[PDB]
Amino acid sequence: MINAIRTPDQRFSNLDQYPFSPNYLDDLPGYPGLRAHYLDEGNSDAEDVFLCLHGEPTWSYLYRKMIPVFAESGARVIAPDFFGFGKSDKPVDEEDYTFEFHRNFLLALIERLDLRNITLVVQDWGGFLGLTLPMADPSRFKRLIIMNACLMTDPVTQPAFSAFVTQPADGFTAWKYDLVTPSDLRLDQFMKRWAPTLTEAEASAYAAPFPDTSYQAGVRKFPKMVAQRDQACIDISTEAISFWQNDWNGQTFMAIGMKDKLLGPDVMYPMKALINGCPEPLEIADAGHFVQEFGEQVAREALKHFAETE
Repeated sequence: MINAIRTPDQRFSNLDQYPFSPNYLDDLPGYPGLRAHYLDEGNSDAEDVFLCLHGEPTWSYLYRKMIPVFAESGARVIAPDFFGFGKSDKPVDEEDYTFEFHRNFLLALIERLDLRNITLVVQDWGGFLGLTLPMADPSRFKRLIIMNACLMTDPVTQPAFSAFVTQPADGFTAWKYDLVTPSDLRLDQFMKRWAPTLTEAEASAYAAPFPDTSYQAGVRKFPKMVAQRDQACIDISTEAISFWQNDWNGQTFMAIGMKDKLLGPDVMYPMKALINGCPEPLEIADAGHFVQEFGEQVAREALKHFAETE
């Protein structure tokens, strides 16, 4: 039904610092015959569950440094790869990818696995999407760990969440340009540019999922989605705001990658205010858009702030 392709297993043979066994789901309601990859780490019977959501143009490999810390704290860690990324199947048409197709996969994943006591860990699109989930079933979510992300609302209700799109020229505009224009997109090169401390092994872990351009419709659509927000995205992100603001009564931990030219301080401070109970943020001076590449620290600190309330 949905036309898609699978990256060959051999492409991940040699991953650096990714000894996590794959778990797959190919029987999700609404995603018939579409195989979803997810990591399931730590005690599966854990009371607490860390749901790690990635963004553009990454995968669960991005949480590799955080997974072990949360796992060793006694928690179960779920880190799914969105359709189109990592080890999941990749629809070939850009048209197939929408906000709801990604948001509905997540709700379906959460129901199938029957996840409760969720500690939501988001960044980028893991955040644009992630942050609109608790409102569809608030009993499942207990805490939030938020890194450089925001809500895809309209330009009017939250200008701080729309302004980076146009300025600066070396922020979102250049990131976008890098992603949707080359006809030979090398993710390793793109990552080394946007996450400068990555080693060479690391960066190729990022290109692993896409042998050629036919595997990158999904990577190409995300950016266009931030730039051209559909009505359901807008309505949904807009309702989320209200949830964060009046209904959320969970524990929150915020971390900011201060060198981010996209979702920096100028986006995170105003998000901080919409989140009821949001403490003061952990500013990571050396971190850029991929705060997870400085994950150990963010994970230790967070479990640290959360335990000082149990």
